[PDB]
Amino acid sequence: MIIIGGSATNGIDESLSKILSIPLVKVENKIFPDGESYIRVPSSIRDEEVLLVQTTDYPQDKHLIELFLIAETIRDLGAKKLTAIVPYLAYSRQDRRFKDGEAISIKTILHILSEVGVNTLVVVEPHKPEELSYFKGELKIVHPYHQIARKIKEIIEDPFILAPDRGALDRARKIAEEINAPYSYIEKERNINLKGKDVVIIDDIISTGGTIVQATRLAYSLGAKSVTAAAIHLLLVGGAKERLREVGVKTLIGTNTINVNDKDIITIDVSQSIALSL
Amino acid sequence: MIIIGGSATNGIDESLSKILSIPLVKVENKIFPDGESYIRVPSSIRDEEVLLVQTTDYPQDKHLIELFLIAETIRDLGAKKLTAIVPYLAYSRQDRRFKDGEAISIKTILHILSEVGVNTLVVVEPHKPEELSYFKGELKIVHPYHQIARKIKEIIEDPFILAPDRGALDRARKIAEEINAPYSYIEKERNINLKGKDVVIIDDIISTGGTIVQATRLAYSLGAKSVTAAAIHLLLVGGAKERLREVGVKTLIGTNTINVNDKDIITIDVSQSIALSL
Ligand SMILES: Nc1ncnc2c1ncn2[C@@H]1O[C@H](COP(=O)(O)O)[C@@H](O)[C@H]1O
Ligand SMILES: Nc1ncnc2c1ncn2[C@@H]1O[C@H](COP(=O)(O)O)[C@@H](O)[C@H]1O
Repeated sequence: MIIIGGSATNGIDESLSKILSIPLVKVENKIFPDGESYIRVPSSIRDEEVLLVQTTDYPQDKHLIELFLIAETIRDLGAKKLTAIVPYLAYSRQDRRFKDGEAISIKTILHILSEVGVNTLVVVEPHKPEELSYFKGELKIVHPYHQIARKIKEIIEDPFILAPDRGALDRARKIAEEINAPYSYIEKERNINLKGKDVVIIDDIISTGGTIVQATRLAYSLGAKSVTAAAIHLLLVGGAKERLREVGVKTLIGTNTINVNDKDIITIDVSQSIALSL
Repeated sequence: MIIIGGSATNGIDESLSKILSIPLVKVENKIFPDGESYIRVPSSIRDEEVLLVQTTDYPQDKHLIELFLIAETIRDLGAKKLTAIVPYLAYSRQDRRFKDGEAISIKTILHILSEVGVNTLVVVEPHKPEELSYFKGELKIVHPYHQIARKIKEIIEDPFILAPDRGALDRARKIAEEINAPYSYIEKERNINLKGKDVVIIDDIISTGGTIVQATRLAYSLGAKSVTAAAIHLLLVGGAKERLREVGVKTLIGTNTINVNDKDIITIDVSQSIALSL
């Protein structure tokens, strides 16, 4: 077994190397003046079992195409098994045809990964885990809930765990139950004793921050002592970070499935969670 | 039969509609705040034969992923046959493994297009036509030589046609012979009566413009009255346009397999050449 780090690992390839004590081989990668990607897999692999680490955060399209290229190269170079660890899988929000003739993006991406030679696919908090049925090989989903629980407990004195919609309830519950905290969810259509408590709003993804902002209102208008926001994938887009500080979200918790900053942001390294699931 | 225009047609979908008198359906496409692509195929297609127009010029990776998404959607929507007209095919320069463990990018791209549902692939001046053997369906290569010949004859009084390397010779010969002009090629290693003639340097692609600049020297140092440069794919990168004016390339001739400008650049619409080859 060896670990091959793609063009987009967020330290995950290196820390997985320590944790598992497996040798680490880094993919050579540059950008032509064209704009196109150069990809070279710099070792022998002849009969090795490979753990490819390639996340597909921004830029999603280039990182995806780089993933495709690296993957075929690896299968071409003799590898015995390809395991693709893609922390943030792109085009996940596109689950189905919301209107007729819309593309089911995640289907295409997944089909493409079977072709191209990926045997086992490992993903952290897929937006909706049924999605991954499209992938023909073996699936290993990673829910880094314990690591998020542990962090919340360190940072938050008297936590109430609030999920922004029914979608996020299962995740809130499993996180809150491990830390024996109270939990609830906001009910779109037309517990609650979060009065005076330190609320933590947890979602899988935070892009614009719209759902989290609407949720931060209800919280304060219900006696929230403070509001903290947490997601596995922090794809903060344009306003986001500021749009949240303005509504009074003090702290931001995310993980390294994505690339980020540090005025804040509390970044959990989810390699430990990924290692278990291997 | 119908024509579906992707997110990147350069008028080619529209003019192919006139030329062939086939109805034109445009793909709905936007960019999420994410960065990700939205793709919707807005008509019925149930049993239609489709002509998809998607070029893959910059940004190559997004356009490729958009191509993949649109393609599967079309096959999913019932279409009887998918013909993908991709004027400029990206990752063409990556023909083979120039070093061990390099990716054969074009192989991956092509394999991906077979999977995904493309039956027939139509390409204009592929960098090297053996490349396309990797594609499993039917191939239609388009060499728009007659349209380039016609244009040269309109604009250039007393043309000499110069190919920058032996690679570009076949193309120079076929273009020059149709216009009964003299032709030659520059010989790397360590006719020629272009003395006093209006030289036209023809290549498949112009990126940085390096090969064209070295060739413009020999020309002037051999009595060239003037130098014009022509390529099918004008991917002018950074300096390029200026780097050429400086060495005295007066005129630039390209085609609409790519998107461009017009201080210059003489742009041939190669839809007519694509139509023949259908
Ligand atoms: N990358 C993206 N960014 C923003 N919205 C998206 C994205 N992908 C899909 N959507 C839309 O989000 C809606 C689903 O909501 P949700 O998946 O809960 O955010 C669908 O109507 C999609 O069209
Ligand atoms: N998009 C690109 N831009 C610039 N050079 C490239 C590109 N793709 C491949 N190459 C390199 O160009 C060399 C082949 O030369 P040519 O194909 O004649 O330009 C190979 O060694 C490739 O590594």
